[PDB]
Amino acid sequence: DFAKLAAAQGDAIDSRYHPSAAVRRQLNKVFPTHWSFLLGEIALYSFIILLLTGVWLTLFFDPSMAHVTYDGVYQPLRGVQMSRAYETALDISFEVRGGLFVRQVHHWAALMFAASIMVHLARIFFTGAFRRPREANWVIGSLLLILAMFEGFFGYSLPDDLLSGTGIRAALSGITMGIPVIGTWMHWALFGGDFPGEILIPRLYALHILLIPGIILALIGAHLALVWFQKHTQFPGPGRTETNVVGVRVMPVFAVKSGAFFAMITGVLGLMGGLLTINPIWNLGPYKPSQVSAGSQPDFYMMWTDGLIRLWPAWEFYPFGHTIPQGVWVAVGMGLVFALLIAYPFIEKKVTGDDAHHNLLQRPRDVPVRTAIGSMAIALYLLLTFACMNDIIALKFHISLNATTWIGRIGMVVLPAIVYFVAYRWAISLQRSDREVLEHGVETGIIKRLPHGAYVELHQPLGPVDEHGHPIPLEYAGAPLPKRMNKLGSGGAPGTGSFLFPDPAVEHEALTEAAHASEHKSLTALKEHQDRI
Amino acid sequence: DFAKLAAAQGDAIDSRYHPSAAVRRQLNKVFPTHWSFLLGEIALYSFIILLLTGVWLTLFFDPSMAHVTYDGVYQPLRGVQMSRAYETALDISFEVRGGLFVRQVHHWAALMFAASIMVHLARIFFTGAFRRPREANWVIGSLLLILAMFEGFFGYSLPDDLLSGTGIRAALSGITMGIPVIGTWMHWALFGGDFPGEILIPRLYALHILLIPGIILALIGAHLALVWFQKHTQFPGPGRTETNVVGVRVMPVFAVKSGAFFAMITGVLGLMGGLLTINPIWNLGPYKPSQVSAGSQPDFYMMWTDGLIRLWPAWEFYPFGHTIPQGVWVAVGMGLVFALLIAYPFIEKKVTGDDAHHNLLQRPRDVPVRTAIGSMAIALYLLLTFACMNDIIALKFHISLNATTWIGRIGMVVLPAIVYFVAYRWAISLQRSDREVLEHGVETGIIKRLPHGAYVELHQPLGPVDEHGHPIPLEYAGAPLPKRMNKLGSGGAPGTGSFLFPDPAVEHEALTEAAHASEHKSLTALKEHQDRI
Ligand code: HEM
Ligand code: HEM
Ligand code: HEM
Ligand code: HEM
Ligand SMILES: CCCCCCCCCCCCCC(=O)O[C@H](COC(=O)CCCCCCCCCCC)COP(=O)(O)O
Ligand SMILES: CCCCCCCCCCCCCC(=O)O[C@H](COC(=O)CCCCCCCCCCC)COP(=O)(O)O
Repeated sequence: DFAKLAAAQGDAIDSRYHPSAAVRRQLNKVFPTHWSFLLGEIALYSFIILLLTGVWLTLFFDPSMAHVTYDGVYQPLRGVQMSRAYETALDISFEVRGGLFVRQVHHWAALMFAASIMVHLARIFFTGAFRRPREANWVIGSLLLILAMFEGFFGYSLPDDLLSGTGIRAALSGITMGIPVIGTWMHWALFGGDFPGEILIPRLYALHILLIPGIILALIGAHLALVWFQKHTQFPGPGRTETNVVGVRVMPVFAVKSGAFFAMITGVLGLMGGLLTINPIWNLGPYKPSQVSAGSQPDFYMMWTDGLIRLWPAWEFYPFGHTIPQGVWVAVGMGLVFALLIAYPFIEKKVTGDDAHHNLLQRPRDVPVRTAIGSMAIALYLLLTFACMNDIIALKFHISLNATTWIGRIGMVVLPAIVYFVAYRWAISLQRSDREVLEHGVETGIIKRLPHGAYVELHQPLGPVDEHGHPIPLEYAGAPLPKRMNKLGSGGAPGTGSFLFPDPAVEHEALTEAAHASEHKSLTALKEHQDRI
Repeated sequence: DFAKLAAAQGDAIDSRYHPSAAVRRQLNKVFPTHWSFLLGEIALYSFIILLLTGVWLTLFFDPSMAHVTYDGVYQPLRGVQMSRAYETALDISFEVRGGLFVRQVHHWAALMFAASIMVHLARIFFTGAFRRPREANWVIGSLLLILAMFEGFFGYSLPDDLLSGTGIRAALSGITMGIPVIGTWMHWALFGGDFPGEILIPRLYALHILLIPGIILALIGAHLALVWFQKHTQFPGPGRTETNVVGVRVMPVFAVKSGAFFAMITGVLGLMGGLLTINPIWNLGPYKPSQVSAGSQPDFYMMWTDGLIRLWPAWEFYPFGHTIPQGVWVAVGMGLVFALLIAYPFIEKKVTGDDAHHNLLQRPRDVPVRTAIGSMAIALYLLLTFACMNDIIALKFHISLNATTWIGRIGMVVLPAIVYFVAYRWAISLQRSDREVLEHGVETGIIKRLPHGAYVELHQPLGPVDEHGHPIPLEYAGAPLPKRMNKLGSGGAPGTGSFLFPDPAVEHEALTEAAHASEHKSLTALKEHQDRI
């Protein structure tokens, strides 16, 4: 029996560790099923894939700056002087079976990690999920985003190719040395001297494979533990209160959904690693300070910083025989941005005065000022990101490069103001669209002509009606309102069968009746539970 | 101020995370205070010091096998060809302020880590702490010891000096390639080809700073969590049962003792790091296959394996045009040893038939067969360890090297048998020594001549006496028995004061009376708890 072996192992485990009650508490934990609550899972799974592929990569990578002569299989670089880091990155992609695939899956997983962190942050901010008791966990997430940005930056610097080395010389070396008083000291502590030196790539490698990922893993553990023991927020809806969680238990539904989502995310990243080239370093050549190429963009999650460098004017100060160069603005700006991101929940509770416990989320339309502010911030982020690509955009879309930088310069002031105003009005406009349905019911789209010639649209009330037949106006409850009759079931269902052949009508009748009975029973269950609380 | 701040922060934490009950459960957890229960945390603290100093070391180490010419300050190696790994190990010890100290603290901490694991294992085995419900946690510890051995080996292989490279060529390369059918394939998977190659040191570096220490950290977490939630064993004693834990709560006594022990272990390892040279690699030179030195010992925790290689005879087989060389025996032997170590609790429950829950420890004298077996195993371990140093012993202690080989060969069979017999008889002899005190009381050492000329020693009974005055024989309770009258308080106390000047007599009287009252109250509390249960 497999049942007998399961019972025997269960009894052995329970007699040795008595975990029954704690395990059962974990099995009975309820998670809300909203689609947007799966956004953090994407970041977690990307991080796991990054760990697996990165461990595979460390078995082959030599991060040395020692200069060598290539002598590998890639003929266009035979005899070319390069570092050991560049040569072993080439050896991974040409001399190890599956190395190019693993490398591309790694770097795509890094892109998906950063992108899903950004999207998940947008959900947290716009729904108000950062509010108490949960602002520490917003802070932890903010730190996670900064660490992911710098981890990804250090990662693609490791191969010591021309493009990434150009990025290192300008950002890591150029901005650092420009910091007032202690800029050159920080530069010579980090590089061991002047750029490029001989220690940089081994040090970045140590930061990238162990130190930063260890901090990230610890912070992700704290983050998930806080979510787990603070009990995920939920949207307003039928039966949902400030004191309960509506959804599904872990066992089995949420566990199955999480595992299947992990498998599908892995599949997407594997398809991208196979089917799309990313960072083909053999085309770039080894890093040489005398060479450069057009189009020196960083990975996208760094582009905004680069975009800021491109847009800020050549404003410098020369006090008492010293120099404060342009880059000092960018560094300061970066700090300001990060400081505003970490501090946002406390800023908002100071401004709004709202310091209440919150477990029910806000729909973004219902908090028009915060939605406008977040839209303004996303507009600025997109403008800086595209300013970083201004040279590519100039080449491909026939815009003067000088024009692109002036468009970015005026835009970083003008576009966020326009976006703020539009987003504010749009949010209030959605509120009014909800009020219309609450007052009049759902517009069905059916127009009829009355005998005297009036044209009226048929409405479907969402609640009770009066003697005249008009609906009683309903109160907004923070939850979405239906606006299409088909979304209320008006379309029915086609005959059941395969796509090409119907099955017997008795089967169709039984199945349809069972489906309607089940739907009614679930609605009644939520309604009665709502009624008694 | 400082109290209102603590209350405010406590309320802020409790309103957001409601941790009061779980935290209080952690504060009230009771740990037994036995000195030998501190052996595991020496290993934990050594591991923590290893992590800190190792992170410091990765900021400077380049693990490349790329050959360069030494350009540093150490004049006796100027112009000498070496790997980048040997280069940067020299740069750490001469060109980074504090680098030699950090490196020596790292290596001493590794030695203390291995030695602590060994001594703690000896406690676990001899006291029976591995018995159910704790078999798994013995297995986890066994894996931890194997991983620590190989982690330390890889760590001292990283600098690529002559001594450690000689160790790599013989053990990692020679034994591996000797393996039947799959030997040479394993060698070429590990080295990327023939020894030495170009990938070995970067790969070992990746294993050493991230992969193996990550597995060790996960296993240590599981280990400590199992101890924490399975509730540490204890020795038999007054008030101790199979169902309770006697000792001190975490807050504050156990926390203070743990922190102070951590500080003292750190102090010892810091004194060793800057008072005793360990591994001065500049004296050894870079690794070259044409060179070797007398005295090729590994670190001590590997010596037994090396000792086995030295002692096993040149027995080889040559079946059908193939070769099974001598080293295969050693490989098999190692596996056997590890398999016997991991499997011991299940072996002993199969042999003894004892499958009961156990929370009370056994005194090693009371389990004479297991004590004899463990003594036999320690004798074999010491013989193999000293066989590894047989050449040093031959030079320093004037023994023929051939004679040391044969002493190790014969002693490998004879010494464990002698040690088993002696340890068995010695354990039973201690049992009889306990029985003597149980029937007759404590020999006080005072001899008295009776009027008719008899000589009698005065005894101190440990329980009630007869009308004749002889003690009633007491029953052994698995706990130690006093054997010195001074350990029962017969010596009194000197007299209160500084070392040179007495305190006022009234102070001395009050202090002595309070001390006696407190001791009596403590004894009475334990006694009445024992009487109740
Ligand atoms: C490595 C990056 C991150 C990972 C892997 C991650 C992962 C997750 C996951 C899985 C959840 C729970 C499921 C969900 O709501 O989506 C979650 C919740 C949360 N995350 Fe993140 N997160 C990251 C970064 C961030 C960031 C950038 C923020 C915001 C600054 C943030 C704030 C939160 C908050 C407040 C919650 C709880 C929300 C709630 O209950 O509804 N996290 N995170
Ligand atoms: C936050 C998680 C991580 C991110 C975002 C990340 C990102 C990156 C990026 C962008 C690169 C350059 C990729 C290129 O080849 O095209 C890279 C390279 C590399 N990463 Fe990671 N990485 C992460 C974690 C890890 C981890 C944990 C390891 C771990 C052991 C690792 C090992 C490597 C190695 C060896 C390389 C160099 C190999 C090569 O470039 O191809 N990475 N990483
Ligand atoms: C990295 C190596 C190890 C570390 C850091 C470690 C640490 C510790 C610590 C702190 C304890 C609790 C305190 C104590 O009794 O000393 C403990 C308990 C334990 N260890 Fe270890 N240990 C290691 C290896 C081992 C080994 C090699 C074994 C045996 C094969 C083992 C088996 C146990 C068992 C059975 C306990 C619980 C004993 C009891 O309750 O009395 N551990 N370990
Ligand atoms: C179980 C833990 C560890 C043990 C037993 C151990 C052991 C050793 C030993 C014996 C050495 C040779 C030291 C010497 O130069 O004389 C070494 C080198 C080294 N270890 Fe560790 N180690 C451990 C953990 C770590 C960790 C976690 C790191 C990384 C953070 C690390 C980083 C290094 C580095 C970079 C070297 C080479 C530099 C050098 O030799 O000086 N170690 N290790
Ligand atoms: C994880 C390794 C082993 C997994 C098997 C354990 C789960 C099945 C055992 C119990 C279910 C069947 C009924 C039964 O045997 O009842 C009992 C066994 O279960 C228990 O009482 C304790 C189980 C708790 C351990 C579970 C921890 C983690 C398991 C989750 C794995 C997904 C025995 O039935 P009986 O005594 O005959 O009435
Ligand atoms: C760890 C950061 C902050 C540490 C401060 C928290 C501990 C002190 C607060 C409570 C003790 C004093 C009495 C008091 O204020 O009573 C109350 C505060 O304590 C609580 O009720 C909750 C405390 C639980 C949090 C502790 C978790 C970790 C702390 C351990 C740190 C070693 C407030 O008293 P009151 O409401 O005025 O009756």
